[PDB]
Amino acid sequence: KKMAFTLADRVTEEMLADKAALVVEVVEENYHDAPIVGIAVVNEHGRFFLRPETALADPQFVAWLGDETKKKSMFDSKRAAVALKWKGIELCGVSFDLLLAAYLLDPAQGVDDVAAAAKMKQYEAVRPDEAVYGKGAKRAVPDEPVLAEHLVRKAAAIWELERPFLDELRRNEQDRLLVELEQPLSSILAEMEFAGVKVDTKRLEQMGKELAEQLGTVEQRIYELAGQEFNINSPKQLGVILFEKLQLPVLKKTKTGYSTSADVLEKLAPYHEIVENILHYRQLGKLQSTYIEGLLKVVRPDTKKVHTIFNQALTQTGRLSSTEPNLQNIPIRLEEGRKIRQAFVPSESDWLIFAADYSQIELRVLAHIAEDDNLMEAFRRDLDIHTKTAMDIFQVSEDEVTPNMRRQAKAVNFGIVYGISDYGLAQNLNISRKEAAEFIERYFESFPGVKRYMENIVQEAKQKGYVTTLLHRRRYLPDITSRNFNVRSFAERMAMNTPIQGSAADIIKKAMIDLNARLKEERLQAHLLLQVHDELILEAPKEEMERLCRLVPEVMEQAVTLRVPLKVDYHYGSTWYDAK
DNA sequence: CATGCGAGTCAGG
DNA sequence: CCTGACTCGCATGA
Ligand SMILES: OC[C@@H]1O[C@](CO)(O[C@H]2O[C@H](CO)[C@@H](O)[C@H](O)[C@H]2O)[C@@H](O)[C@@H]1O
Ligand SMILES: OC[C@H]1O[C@@](CO)(O[C@H]2O[C@H](CO)[C@@H](O)[C@H](O)[C@H]2O)[C@H](O)[C@H]1O
Ligand SMILES: [Mg+2]
Repeated sequence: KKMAFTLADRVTEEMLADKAALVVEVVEENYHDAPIVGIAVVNEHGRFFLRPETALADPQFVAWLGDETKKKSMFDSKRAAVALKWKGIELCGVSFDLLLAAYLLDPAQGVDDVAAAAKMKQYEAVRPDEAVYGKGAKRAVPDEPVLAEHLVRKAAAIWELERPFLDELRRNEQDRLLVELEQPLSSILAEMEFAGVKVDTKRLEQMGKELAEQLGTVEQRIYELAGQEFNINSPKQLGVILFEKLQLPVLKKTKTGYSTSADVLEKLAPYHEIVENILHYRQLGKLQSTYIEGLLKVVRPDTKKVHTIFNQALTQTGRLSSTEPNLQNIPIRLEEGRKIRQAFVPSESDWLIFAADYSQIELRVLAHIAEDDNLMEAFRRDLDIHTKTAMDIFQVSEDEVTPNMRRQAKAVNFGIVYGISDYGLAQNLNISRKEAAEFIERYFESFPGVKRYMENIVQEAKQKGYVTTLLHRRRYLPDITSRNFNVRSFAERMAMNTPIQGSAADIIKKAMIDLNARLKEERLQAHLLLQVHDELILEAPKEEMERLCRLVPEVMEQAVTLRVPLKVDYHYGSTWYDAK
């Protein structure tokens, strides 16, 4: 049965009630400077559909949109807020976001549209967006009649589902997480995405030029060493050259054939000169295709900025993700790749990039949650945690710790967080299970509180069916009861890791909210540009750097109070590369 | 041919 | 281990 609604030709007062479900539809995946194809409003007076050209030109409607006292319930309000920012219109008063509500209730559900969130509460009187708009090449906005009914049905679903969702969040003790953390954060991410990051395209194009030269040279050397030309970028073709023509040993296989991953190649290097060259080719090729060409493809030519989109409702841990471009994985480990950061510059003359990052926030969080006396004391002394871990597991003094000892202790720490097992650490340390197991055993002997936490959290996940973070985010782990060792083991590692990675995500999100309020109170022009899991990147006038050096670290360090101090390091410079 | 996606790979925290 | 993007190449549609 069709849903009744008014297809309005003009805005009326009853459409501007102080409480309503609102839909501002942006069909394009990337909503930056994208079209708004329709608007739907559902409130106590009825259901309405408005053409965007009409609504967005109406002074009363625009005022209503920007009035914080007029409350709106939506799905993915960031999408609408950003689409509206590009049109110079402010969206305020969003008191409920169904996408974020659904995400907090169960990140694993993968809610990507109103229909999916609605199905969680047995509401199915709304179609999935994909069914209405089609996919990819066939994607298209349907005729007004079909479009209007769909938007009205989505607004109707939001109108009906708000209460049930808030009720469950309340029962889960997640009501404040939604209202005081995720929703306010959504507005901050919208501002960051809209601001964008300026790119020195001339710089990137030059790096690409010289990179192309080097690739050409290495490519030729590889053909020479192989005795023939082939597609180096083809694992299948490369596998034939290495394991058949050159007879290199096969130490690892993939589900489909020979493995040619960097890990395997490093072990084969001593057998043939072609290996080192392939690894070098892989490094430069990655930079060229992904960080030079790929980046240049998404830079807006009129502003020379990239406008990422942060997915706030995707990860099972509470972390954000970044797309088009992904600004959370720009090279930094190797110097050649790190230079790519010289292309990310301040958006204004005489401005600088400021970057602040938490020092070992995940391990500090673990010290707090597990209440491990040894680990807490370590951070209270602000010790080098890897050297300290080495001292304890190997039973040696500080000056007796060798570089390799610290390297292995660091690997244990890198893993301990991710609940890593004997077979997981072994690969990273290129050792055996029995040995790796003894390392973990030694770690627990030194950090008994951590061992107790790992045992207790797994039992809790089994008992409750989920684990939680410091700010009450949750993750259900149904596989925790599986009778399949591998499946159960993974769930166990997730039970151990989620409260750690998840609580660290909670902390930085809270820091972002606190920071934005502080920047406004101080009327600084400085603003957030990016978040990379445990670090915040801002840009500001050079005349604000000294103030930011004291302000940003303090706000980040004071976001939450743990049993151990939080420590933040910071740097600033002319480019993101220099902010080191 | 065009479109699209699983596999393999590798970048970050 | 949490993510996203790029290549290649078998697969399939309009
Ligand atoms: O001593 C703890 C005791 O063992 C428990 C099993 O009986 O088991 C937990 O840990 C093992 C791995 O060590 C997993 O295989 C089980 O699934 C997990 O429940 C627990 O029930 C009890 O407290
Ligand atoms: O939090 C984001 C929210 O949007 C969804 C809707 O399906 O993602 C859409 O937009 C992003 C950014 O452009 C794309 O990467 C996705 O492909 C597109 O579906 C996501 O599922 C939901 O959580
Ligand atoms: Mg750090």
